Amino acid sequence: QFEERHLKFLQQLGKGNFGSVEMCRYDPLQDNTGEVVAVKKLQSTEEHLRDFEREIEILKSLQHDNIVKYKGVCYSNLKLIMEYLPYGSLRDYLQAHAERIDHIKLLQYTSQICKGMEYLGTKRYIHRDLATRNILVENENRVKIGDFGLTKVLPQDKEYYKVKEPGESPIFWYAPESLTESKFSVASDVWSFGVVLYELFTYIEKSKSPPAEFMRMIGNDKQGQMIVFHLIELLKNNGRLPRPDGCPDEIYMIMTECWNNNVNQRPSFRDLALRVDQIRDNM
Ligand SMILES: NC(=O)c1cnc2[nH]ccc2c1N[C@@H]1[C@@H]2C[C@@H]3C[C@H]1C[C@@](O)(C3)C2
Repeated sequence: QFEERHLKFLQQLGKGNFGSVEMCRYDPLQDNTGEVVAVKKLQSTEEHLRDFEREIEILKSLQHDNIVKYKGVCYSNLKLIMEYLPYGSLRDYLQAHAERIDHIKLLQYTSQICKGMEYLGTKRYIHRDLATRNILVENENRVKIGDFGLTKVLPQDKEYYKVKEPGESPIFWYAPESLTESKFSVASDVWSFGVVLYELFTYIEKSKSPPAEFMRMIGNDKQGQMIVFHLIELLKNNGRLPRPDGCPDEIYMIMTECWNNNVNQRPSFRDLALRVDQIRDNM
């Protein structure tokens, strides 16, 4: 329902899981007016096309404040049309404005990521790619989960979805049962949320990121697909990301409790939202 000839290229925004996202002016009157939007397209196999159409449907089915807004599609090679958010990714915003973002603000974002995820759960959706690079900023007070490219629907009958053909993955955000048995759940999204909260309290220092930090603990000399093996074994032996500099005990406990080897012990997003809110209301 969006006409290709009316989408005017302004600039690239970045590359996602498969395809890429552009900033365009939608100008169907062909005057000067018309909103700016974000346009996703594939760089395109059949397997990817199937997934992209699933992604569109997932995004269409979501209405939440903490989820990026679907606007429409563009047929002629599919295009997904979304709201454009001018502050960009949380990782970029945080790096740009690090000096005016205090711990309270960080827990406000944390709280909003929890709400959006709690909402994902009610629809039995598994995000699988929770990371600050995937969170967008709407304004200094509101963030939105974007990129639903790897998101899966739980079948009506099972509490986990096994992912056939695991391509090159965000391995440092993955729960152990995801790395071993390709098993994805509300519990694995909770683990990843734990890494997101870790990212926030490091303020995305380069050397403090989850990849830099696990490679430290494995050894920079280790290589290839050995990396994944050493990571699985490290996690089995209760090796964990360190407490970020300036991160209080109470906050670290949320992270370590999210990073439980036992799937059933990991807290719920309902618990995480409430717990975060109180620590926030404790300052
Ligand atoms: N609504 C959007 O998709 C969107 C809106 N405004 C934006 N401003 C900068 C990126 C961006 C958007 N998507 C970006 C795209 C996909 C994914 C999430 C974003 C950052 C990323 O690195 C990874 C590239």
